[PDB]
Amino acid sequence: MGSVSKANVPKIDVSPLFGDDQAAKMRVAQQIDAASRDTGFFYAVNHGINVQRLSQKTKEFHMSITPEEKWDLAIRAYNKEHQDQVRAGYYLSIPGKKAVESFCYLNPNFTPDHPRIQAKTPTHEVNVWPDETKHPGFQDFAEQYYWDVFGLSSALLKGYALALGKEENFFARHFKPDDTLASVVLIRYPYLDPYPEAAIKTAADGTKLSFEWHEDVSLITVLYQSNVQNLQVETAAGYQDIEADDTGYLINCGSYMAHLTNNYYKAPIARVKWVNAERQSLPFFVNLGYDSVIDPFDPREPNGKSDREPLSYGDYLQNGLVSLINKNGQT
Ligand SMILES: CC(C)[C@@H](NC(=O)[C@H](CS)NC(=O)CCC[C@H](N)C(=O)O)C(=O)O
Repeated sequence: MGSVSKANVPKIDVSPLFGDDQAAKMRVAQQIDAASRDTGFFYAVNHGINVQRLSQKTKEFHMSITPEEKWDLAIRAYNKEHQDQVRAGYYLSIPGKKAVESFCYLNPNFTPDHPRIQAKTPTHEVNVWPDETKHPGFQDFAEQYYWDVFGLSSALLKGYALALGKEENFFARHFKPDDTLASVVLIRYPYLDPYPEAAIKTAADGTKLSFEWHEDVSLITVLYQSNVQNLQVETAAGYQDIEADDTGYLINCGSYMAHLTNNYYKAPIARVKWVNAERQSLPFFVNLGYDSVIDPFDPREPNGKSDREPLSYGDYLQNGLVSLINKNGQT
């Protein structure tokens, strides 16, 4: 009949990953392994982050920022004066054509003092921020959130490492405040009446979409969304609906994880169904350092041997973000 099934997205209590009960951490790791080998998604619960404040502060920002402020913060794709802003800054909507808009920021430790900024290494940028007096407390909240979700992500990486049979720091040792290329994106999906057809895509299977299929450019992705169902994950039997949960974090592996595990943990393909509803999508992309290299392995093989070439994370990220724009469009 062409009906759509619902993806199995287990809720995993990740709180043992913050503690020192090693057996309890292994039991979390088993659940991460099972989810990563199934649909590729799970909900992290008991994460310790105040996601209500995150949603409230984000909404206040989205709903009070003016067109003048958006131009002032706009990335190079919308403002030719800002050639240094390839990643960080505001991503404008286009009424009548493009509904989505967002604000992306990077490691707050990227300053003019940082040697990667001094060296002008690709993918490193100094964050841009609105005026404090026009957006009181926003930058402080946003930077605090970066480190809040950094801490959650570090614990999740311990779970992934144990799940793959490694020591718990196998990934986290490359995830550091002084060089991480991780990013936060505060995405607004608006309610619009009428909703512009030009902002709606039609999938091959006929589904109306706001964003087409993609793998995440990340090691893992740590995503908060408001309570409006929209995501679908691709399975061999077709796309399946991911149910919403505005109290937890949706977790999945990115294509760097698929590379280094020889696809043992696949990077799930997801897409965004079109829904005419005001809502939030707030991903944290767990990226490593520019020179981070994890030696690939294959958990399926007794000797764990993989002849996949080691891939520097900075090259992976630069190529990945460009390719995602080319394939799915400038967001
Ligand atoms: C939940 C996702 C599907 C979310 N989309 C996303 O996260 C989108 C599209 S895959 N992600 C990106 O474009 C990559 C952003 C990378 C960021 N600017 C950076 O420099 O690090 C959505 O809600 O659209």
